[PDB]
Amino acid sequence: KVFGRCELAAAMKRHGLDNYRGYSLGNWVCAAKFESNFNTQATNRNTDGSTDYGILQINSRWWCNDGRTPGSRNLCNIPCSALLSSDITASVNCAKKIVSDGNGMNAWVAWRNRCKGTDVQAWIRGC
Repeated sequence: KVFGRCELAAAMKRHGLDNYRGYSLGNWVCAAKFESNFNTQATNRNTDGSTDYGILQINSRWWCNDGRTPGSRNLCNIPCSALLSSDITASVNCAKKIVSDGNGMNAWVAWRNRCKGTDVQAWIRGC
């Protein structure tokens, strides 16, 4: 599914992301916008053969097992395929582990380049 902005904001809030590990809800909405354009089925292949999966573009090099990425660590203990659901639970649970790993939201390239530094709460304005 393709979420609307406030629809996703409300779903992420229900799933506990607002202010999680210090990151306000707008950070997470901005991240999803620029990672997947709000599409839970988005996937993008990386140079190193790893792939990003789902609404938050979780990378199989470190976080999930897709059976085809060498150097797999599968730190979220989840098949990458499971992150392509219209229900955001599995992606949120992995996201919580990523942001706790000790480096903020910097793991998300789109967030680090295109959200970090901006007025992120604009992404939940009107919701």
